Amino acid sequence: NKNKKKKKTDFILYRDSVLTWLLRENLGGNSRTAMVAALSPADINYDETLSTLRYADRAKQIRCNAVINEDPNNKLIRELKDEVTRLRDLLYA
Amino acid sequence: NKNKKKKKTDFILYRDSVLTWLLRENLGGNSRTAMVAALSPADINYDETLSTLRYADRAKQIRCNAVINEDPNNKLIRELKDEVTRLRDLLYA
Repeated sequence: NKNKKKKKTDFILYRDSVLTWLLRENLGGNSRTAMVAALSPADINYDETLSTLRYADRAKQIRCNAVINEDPNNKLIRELKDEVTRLRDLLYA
Repeated sequence: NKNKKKKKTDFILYRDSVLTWLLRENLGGNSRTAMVAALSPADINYDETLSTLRYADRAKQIRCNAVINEDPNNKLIRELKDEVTRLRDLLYA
């Protein structure tokens, strides 16, 4: 996002566990999402709370790219309909 | 009819079967012929109809072919693109 834009090919590995494998799309792809981190306030539970905080903060840095898709034929037909409408408005004026 | 050069007499041969022998005056000479072939519409009776069409295909076989049309969405896209091209021309001109 910020470095240059080269699309360094470091790929994420999701085939390790079934949990990551089945949540392939939600973690990244055509989905938008939220993380809900619960916390225990007891002083004895300090390290686990810090781990939860740090990984929630890391999860904040993640970008989602949800996009709506339909039949490309219908989308192209609608775009061409808008184009001919624009041209008709141009010549009618 | 095509080349003006009658093919000699191609002496037709009827003395081969009694049916064509008795009807020699009607097929040949100054005469006209017409044939009608019946066809049944059952999907079950396929090869009967196939044989009937095959044997009816003789006697001045007529050139046959198929057509096949295209995906309706593609035709609509092509028509829209042609209209857009005309209008762009309606704009250029």
